[PDB]
This record gives sequence, C-alpha cells and structure tokens, in this order.
Amino acid sequence: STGSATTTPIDSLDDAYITPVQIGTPAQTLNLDFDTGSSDLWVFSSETTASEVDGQTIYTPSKSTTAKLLSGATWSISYGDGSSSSGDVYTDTVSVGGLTVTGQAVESAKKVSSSFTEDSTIDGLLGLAFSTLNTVSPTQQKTFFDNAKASLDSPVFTADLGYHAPGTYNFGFIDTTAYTGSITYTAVSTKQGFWEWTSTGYAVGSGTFKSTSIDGIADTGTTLLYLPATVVSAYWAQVSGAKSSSSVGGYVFPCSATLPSFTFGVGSARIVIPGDYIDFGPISTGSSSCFGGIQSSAGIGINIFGDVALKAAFVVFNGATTPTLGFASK
Ligand SMILES: CC[C@](C)(CN)N1CCOCC1
Ligand SMILES: CC[C@](C)(CN)N1CCOCC1
Repeated sequence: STGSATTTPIDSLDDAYITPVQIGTPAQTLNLDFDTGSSDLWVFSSETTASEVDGQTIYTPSKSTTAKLLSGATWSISYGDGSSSSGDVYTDTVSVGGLTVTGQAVESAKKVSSSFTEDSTIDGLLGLAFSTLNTVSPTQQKTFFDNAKASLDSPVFTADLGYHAPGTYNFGFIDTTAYTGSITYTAVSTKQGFWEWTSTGYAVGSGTFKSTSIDGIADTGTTLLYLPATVVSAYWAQVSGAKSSSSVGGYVFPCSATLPSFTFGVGSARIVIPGDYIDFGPISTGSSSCFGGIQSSAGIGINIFGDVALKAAFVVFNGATTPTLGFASK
C-alpha cells in the first residue's frame, strides 16, 4: 500500500503545516500537524473542555462505529514551548491520503493549553517520531507510521514541505519526480526517540563551507532552524543591523534587509536554504524589526532542523530495520 496527502501552510509565514486525516466510520476529517518530533496522534474532541476549543474541528468517538475506548489508557504531553495537552484514548480507523490503519490509537484531548486553543487551524497532531516517545500509559501505543509500516510497499515516508505553498506527505514510496539530483542518505540514532542525525557542516551565503559535525533532529513540528550559538552568530553577522534580542527572544533583523542563504551539509551533499526562507516577518504587527528563521539552540539542549531547513529539501524518513534519513534538493 501507499498513501499521499497534500500538506498546507497554516498561515503566510509557514508557521506549521496541516494535512487532512480521516478518522472513524463514517470518516471525520481533521486537519493535523504532522510532527516528526513527537509520537502521539492526538485530537481535539467531543471530550475537550468546551472553553478550550476555539474553532477547531473535533473528533466525536461516539459517532464512529469503529471507535473503541482503550480501557484505562491516558496520555499527557508537554512540548518544548510550554504547550501541553492530555486525555483518554480510543482505537479507530485512521486514513491518510488513501492509506488506512485499523486499530490506530487516537488520543482524545480532555484538556489543551491556550497555545493549542489559539491555533484554530490545527485540529491535532500526528506524531511521526519513534513510538518509544509515545506518552500513552500504562500501555505505550504505536505511531501511524509504525502501524502502517509492514503494509507499505516500502517502509518509508517522505516530507516535501512547500515554501509559502502546498506540499506533500507520501507514505510507502519515493516520488522520483519530486526532487532534483540524488537523495543522500545519512545515519540516524533512535536512542532519544527522534530522527536524530549529524550534519557535516554549513555555509553562510556565498561563503566557504565549514566542515563541522552538527547533531540534530529532523522535526517537521518545529517551525525554525535551531543551531549552535557559534553557527547562528556567524549567520547573523552577515546581516546589517541583526542582533540577538533578549526581550523578543531571539535574533531579529531589519525588515528592509535581504537575507543570505544558509547551506547545511548532508554527507558530501549540500542543501541550500534561500535567504527568503529565513524571514519570519515583523515581531509585532507594523514593526520594521523582523524575526529570524535561524535561532540558537543553546537554551534547548538539542539542535533542530525544523521546517525552515526541511522545506528546502525533499526528505526521506526511512523506517527500515536500521532507520536512515535522506535529503535531496528540489
Ligand atoms: C504549539 C503551539 C504553537 C507553538 C503556538 N500557538 N503553534 C503556533 C502555530 O504553529 C504551530 C505551533
Ligand atoms: C515562528 C516565529 C513567530 C513565532 C511566528 N508567529 N514569530 C515570533 C515573533 O516575531 C515574529 C515571528
């Protein structure tokens, strides 16, 4: 089997991407944030505290003839931005772009933090990291990918995120028309439950490539690119007027600037992030100070190749017995 679904930026800054997902019988279609940095499939639901729902589409298990309460199972997640959610668990039929999994754990939110409530466009998350990070207790549950894997033509999914445009998540096959050149594969460590890999270095604009190992995770659920302070300083040093602002919480730059590209290494290959991808617009409405798309990971404990980086590439998440990551230009 295979599946193919279009993923769409939620706003004009590509803050996140939503992908339609069919849950239950008859289908209830929710727009989920596919997140390769977490491993829970959780949704706004009929059980969510009413005051904590603000425009989201909800999953109503009682209207699904295939939904079954997973007795005694609860979940609770606290992401790395203070946001959180928790609730109970059903198993139900879940389909993505024509690919169907029966008995998928669907985590129904009883509570969500304000940061999720405010995102009216995101009806939940579909985690695509390793199932070892799944928060369901007392019996940990598998991701959609993990459940689908054996049935797939090939045990892979790919992320093809667009810049200010729709893109594609494919399951079970590589679309060889969706990228240029070849795919460079690189080793993955699953020890932290992430798609964790090591970049071979970077360049700023037309500058010389610096060979240096940078460990990090491929995370479709993070907006920006978080890298070591040395790397980030080197980048923003090339932008007149750029500075790290403690009050804003990162590097800012004059909105009138044209940004340099940023290149990262994948083995001997190179992925170029165009400068425009690194512009996340005014810090507040009407401001001429703009927020940078490359930020320091110093306060995080891990480097994160989020959407800023990933949308510059065609990315293969290879779930073979020994997982690997593939990157191609596009
Ligand atoms: C998780 C909440 C958060 C960070 C903030 N409301 N969203 C912002 C929009 O893009 C998805 C993530
Ligand atoms: C991801 C960047 C983010 C959170 C997008 N809403 N902002 C931060 C503040 O300056 C403008 C950009």
